[PDB]
Amino acid sequence: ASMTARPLSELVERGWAAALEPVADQVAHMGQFLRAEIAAGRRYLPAGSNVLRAFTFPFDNVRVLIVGQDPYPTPGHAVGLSFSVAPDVRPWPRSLANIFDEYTADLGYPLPSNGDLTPWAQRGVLLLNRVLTVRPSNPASHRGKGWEAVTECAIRALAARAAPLVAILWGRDASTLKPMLAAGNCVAIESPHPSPLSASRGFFGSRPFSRANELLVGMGAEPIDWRLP
Ligand SMILES: O=C1CC(=O)NC(=O)N1
Ligand SMILES: [Cl-]
Ligand SMILES: [Cl-]
Repeated sequence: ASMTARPLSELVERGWAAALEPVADQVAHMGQFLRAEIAAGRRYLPAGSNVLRAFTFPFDNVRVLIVGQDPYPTPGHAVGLSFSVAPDVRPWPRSLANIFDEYTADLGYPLPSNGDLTPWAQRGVLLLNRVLTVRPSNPASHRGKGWEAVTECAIRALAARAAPLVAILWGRDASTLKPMLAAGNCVAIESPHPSPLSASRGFFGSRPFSRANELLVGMGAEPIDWRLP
């Protein structure tokens, strides 16, 4: 359903609907923002029904969150899960090829068959962006338009759960969530973003997957099975 018209209880998974209650009005306001963009003749990505897709996997099952900046800017790439693409997309976006190069260097696994990250989402990884929409061809075009309050609320709610959490924060916009992760059940890994523009400043060699698993094991949580087909 549409974010302007329908309540969180309809839009997102039950635990997420309770977690996001402080931003219920703000999510409806974003639906009105997106409506105004279409009225004005501007486009947005991902598709309306995918914008909140990260919050359709169970809140109670999240062990790791990965946070990027904003969705892929090329039509046909963004699917509402950060960095993921549909299984028939080729070539992979360059950021995703960089992620997979680090995945193979860190974990020793072969390169994945395709760019679909839904196994991670189905295994306790929240695939979040700091901002949940973008105008085509214009990275960061929806920065400061109201999504930040929504993703801040999501992180605060996860951090408050009586459960371990590991956050992987890629880039500067994602790292504005670090203050909200201060509680002792939460630990944050931060690096430069995997974009070609920033990856060589510290994404490559950062070993985020193995490190997140070492942190989860030190907190007595089950490691993520990162292996993609
Ligand atoms: O281009 C992209 C895709 C994504 O989902 N997240 C990012 O930060 N960058
Ligand atoms: Cl447009
Ligand atoms: Cl950045």
